[PDB]
Order: sequence, then structure tokens, then C-alpha cells
Amino acid sequence: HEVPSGPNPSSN
Repeated sequence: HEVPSGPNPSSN
């Protein structure tokens, strides 16, 4: 959905 490392922007 967002643009993270795949899953979700908790890593970004």
C-alpha cells in the first residue's frame, strides 16, 4: 500500500 520494504512503512 505504502512504499516500505514491501509490507508496511515500519522499516521506513
